[PDB]
Amino acid sequence: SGFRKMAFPSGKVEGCMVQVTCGTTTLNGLWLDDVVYCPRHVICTSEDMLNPNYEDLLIRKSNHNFLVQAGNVQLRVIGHSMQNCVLKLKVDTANPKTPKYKFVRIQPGQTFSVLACYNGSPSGVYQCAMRPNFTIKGSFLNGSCGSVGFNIDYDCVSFCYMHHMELPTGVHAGTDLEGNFYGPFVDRQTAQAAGTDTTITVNVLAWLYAAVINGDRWFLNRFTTTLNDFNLVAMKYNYEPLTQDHVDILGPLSAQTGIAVLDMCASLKELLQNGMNGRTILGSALLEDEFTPFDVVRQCSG
Amino acid sequence: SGFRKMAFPSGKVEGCMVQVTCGTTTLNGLWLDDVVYCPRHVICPNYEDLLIRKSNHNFLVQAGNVQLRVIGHSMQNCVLKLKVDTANPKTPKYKFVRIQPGQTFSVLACYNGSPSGVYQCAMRPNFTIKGSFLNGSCGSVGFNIDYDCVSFCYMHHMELPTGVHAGTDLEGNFYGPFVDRQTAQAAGTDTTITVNVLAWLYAAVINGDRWFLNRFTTTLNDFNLVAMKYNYEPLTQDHVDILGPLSAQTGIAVLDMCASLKELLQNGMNGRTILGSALLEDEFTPFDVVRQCSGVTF
Ligand SMILES: CC(=O)N1C[C@H]2C[C@@H]1CN2C(=O)C[C@@]1(C(=O)Nc2cncc3ccccc23)CCOc2ccc(Cl)cc21
Ligand SMILES: [Cl-]
Repeated sequence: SGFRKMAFPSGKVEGCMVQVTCGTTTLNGLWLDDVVYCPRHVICTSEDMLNPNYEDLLIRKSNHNFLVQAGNVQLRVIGHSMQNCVLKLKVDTANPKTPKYKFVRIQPGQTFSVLACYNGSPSGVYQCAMRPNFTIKGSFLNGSCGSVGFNIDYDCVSFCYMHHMELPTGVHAGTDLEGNFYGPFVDRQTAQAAGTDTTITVNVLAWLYAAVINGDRWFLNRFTTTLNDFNLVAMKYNYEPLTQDHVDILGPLSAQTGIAVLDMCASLKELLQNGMNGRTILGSALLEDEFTPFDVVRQCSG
Repeated sequence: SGFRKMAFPSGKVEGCMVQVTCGTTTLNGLWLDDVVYCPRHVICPNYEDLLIRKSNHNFLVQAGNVQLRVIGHSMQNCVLKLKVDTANPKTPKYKFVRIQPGQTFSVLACYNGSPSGVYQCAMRPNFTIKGSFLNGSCGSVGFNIDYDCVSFCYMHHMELPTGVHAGTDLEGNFYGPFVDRQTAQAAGTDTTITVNVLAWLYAAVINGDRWFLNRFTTTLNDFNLVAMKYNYEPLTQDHVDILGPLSAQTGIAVLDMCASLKELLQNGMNGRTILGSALLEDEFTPFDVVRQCSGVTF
């Protein structure tokens, strides 16, 4: 028993965190083998940010301009290339603490752990979901750019995100480890705004199933719904349309609890209609959308 | 900006998780130098009588794929101390500390000496923790990383019938009126950690959430009369002093913030949320808020 927002053990990622300094700018880098990955806006000044030509700025940079620091040790940059919005600094030393890793691009609704860093020193770890609007509700301060999001499935670290920018509404924007931003965001100080956010429906349903496994059944009802009828109601509450793929992904949870996916959708329709009514599902007074169907099967079984 | 339930980087603790097997029981152990620490219920109740039957080679310690050979064994309260032939090379700078209820810590959940998750939780006033544990998680540790020193403050032993957990400090002393045996054990009536709620209300102010603030102030005794009614911990003058830095950073006096909390208890959230929550959060200490809203690294 027990349901917590669980992050992956950060150990394998902490051994990768370096400090990347380029002039006055000092952010974080991910050191995997003989390459340090970091946001390309490390080369920008505060004024350049409006309309930077990174290609033009990087060509005026030499290897010894980038000061990489792995703890007290200083790494010697021997090369530099740019892949989309990330800078790839080739270094003289390969990371001995390099784990088994993959660069994965995640879809909105997928969750990951964020290892918050300041000056290449990890300060905290927490669990995040990729919001439908492609932003993350993170906990980031100045100097946290280059902090990575990952998932440790088996003994392999799947790097899925690198922090780049905090939008004016306090939410964050970043890229996959291949430098491709998530969402319609760019690495610029231009007027950018996160789109109208929505609730991750499949994730809420998965959390409602996790509650049933933990003995919470007060929200269940004698009703079922058509998939389309549920989406007409979900749309009104600012919920993501639940697709047939979502239904199939919820299959295992439906079998473990014995409550059909569209049966659990009817419970959710009623929860949206009536609210919690002073009650709490899994210690929460709100409907939680940051636990994927996979996170629930991982935490309630193994 | 941003406020999350943040745990300490588990790295220094992962390098200490071993698998302790004794007969049928397979739980986790904490390997610090040449000693593995684990719940004394792995031999499972006269624990002195049961331990004297077991020999060193009955305990099978496994550090990853490598097997550690046990060369000795002693018992400190509810914690088994297995002397091993090899000292842990990954041993960090550490202390065994005992925490007070209201203090928070990170839990590195393990199954078969393999860390699977890390999370934050608070020592509840009833001395239980609202953790996330399954079968095989006994021996999972709670810690705080201050500077570069890991302060081990908890080792998980069991789960109470209400889903809450009970465990000991690393010296084997249980937190609360709990014992390590299958018997009727119930968690006491829980209370809200008042200082922790106030600290979280300050963190909300820092994050631009100010709707709950009011023109009013109150006294420490008048607030406690109200807090007692709503099952809140009495806010002491020490709590007020500990909230000092937050009060200066936001410009809202501690008893001014107590007056805002007094109205949240009498009137509720009113359909509104503070830091994305519809309930008053009590698992962020005044120091957790100061560290997350200023950025202290390890
Ligand atoms: C300080 C400096 O000269 N620097 C320029 C580069 C290098 C250095 C910092 N830079 C930025 O630009 C970063 C920056 C940004 O969003 N930083 C932050 C990230 N997360 C949390 C924060 C919490 C508070 C304050 C800032 C945070 C500033 C805001 O504007 C943008 C617009 C786009 C993009 Cl891609 C990044 C940014
Ligand atoms: Cl995905």
